[PDB]
Amino acid sequence: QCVKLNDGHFMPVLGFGTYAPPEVPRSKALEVTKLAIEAGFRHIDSAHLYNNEEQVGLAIRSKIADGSVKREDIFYTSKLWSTFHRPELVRPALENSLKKAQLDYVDLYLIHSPMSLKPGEELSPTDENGKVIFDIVDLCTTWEAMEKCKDAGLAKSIGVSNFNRRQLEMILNKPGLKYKPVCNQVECHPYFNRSKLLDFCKSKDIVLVAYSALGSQRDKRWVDPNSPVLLEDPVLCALAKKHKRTPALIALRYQLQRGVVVLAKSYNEQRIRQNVQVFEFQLTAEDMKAIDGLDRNLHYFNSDSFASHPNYPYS
Ligand SMILES: NC(=O)c1ccc[n+]([C@@H]2O[C@H](COP(=O)([O-])OP(=O)(O)OC[C@H]3O[C@@H](n4cnc5c(N)ncnc54)[C@H](OP(=O)(O)O)[C@@H]3O)[C@@H](O)[C@H]2O)c1
Ligand SMILES: CCCCCn1c(SCc2ccccn2)nc2cc(C(=O)N3CCCC3)ccc2c1=O
Repeated sequence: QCVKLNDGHFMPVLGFGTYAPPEVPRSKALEVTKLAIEAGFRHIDSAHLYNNEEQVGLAIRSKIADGSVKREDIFYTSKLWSTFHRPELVRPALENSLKKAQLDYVDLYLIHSPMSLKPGEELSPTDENGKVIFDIVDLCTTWEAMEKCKDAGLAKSIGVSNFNRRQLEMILNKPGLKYKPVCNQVECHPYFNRSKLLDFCKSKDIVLVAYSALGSQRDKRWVDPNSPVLLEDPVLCALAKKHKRTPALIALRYQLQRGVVVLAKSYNEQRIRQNVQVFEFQLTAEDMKAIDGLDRNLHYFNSDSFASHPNYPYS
């Protein structure tokens, strides 16, 4: 069901990933989020980046209006994009997300990345040669702005995404810190299992929330097509046959058993309904040891565009 966060709120441990690339019509997010809620998802992950908060928020409002759920049964996350890290831009960015979703509050607002970008409206601002333009912002000042958003009731909880241990430590040692991040949402799957980061997070009562837990959507802009496809891994597929489940269910169950909250994106009705079967079976200790053996420090988001940024979290 849910895990209790460090501020006393509750996060469902399976969440629905809503990002789809620009080639997927915008209206599909409305349909699939309704299907996710119908299947049993109660945690729904969006972002200003995803150009879908209006569609996702409509799906949530539709399922409330038809009696299927109450607003307090849904855990909705959005995120502060990287051109809005300057503290004066944080509350307006959250207000804009609330307006788009037509919601009074989000359950969770995250700093989407530590990789600050030039302030503006351009999502990935670029110069002449096409180099994205970076910004230098003290993230503890952005964090103070997030904390005021929690005080105002615009976000029930606040946290971060894509932070490494050092960047989290910077927040946690902030003079006059009011709220710790509840979570750190990061790439995490059996080829990049983040065990050192997970240990650090558990020692700080911070939840690690795994994205790209099924191996990412393998978007051309940032993904090497040579990278092994997580769900074609022979150990995952052998465990799927052993349990008569599927490689995606093995990869999601692995996270739950390590105390990681797990996201899963699918825009396919059958796979959405499949993925909630993660609560119907268990992996044994030998199974978990087999999956730990797969770790290969492979982050699918792997581009020069990210790696050249001064606050790139991987090293
Ligand atoms: N904070 C960040 O920087 C960040 C970054 C990346 C992702 N995220 C969040 O995490 C979500 C999930 O990560 P992701 O988008 O990278 O995708 P993912 O959850 O790793 O899924 C990868 C692919 O798996 C497929 N799939 C889903 N269920 C399956 C099943 N049962 N069997 C087989 N294939 C299956 C999906 O294709 P179909 O749609 O065709 O089923 C999907 O495109 C995102 O949507 C977003 O909400 C956040
Ligand atoms: C359809 C819109 C395109 C989405 C582009 N995008 C962008 S563009 C901004 C940009 C470009 C270059 C440098 C910094 N920032 N940055 C992201 C950043 C992270 C993140 O923090 N990571 C990735 C590896 C290490 C940590 C995750 C996902 C994305 C993403 O998907």
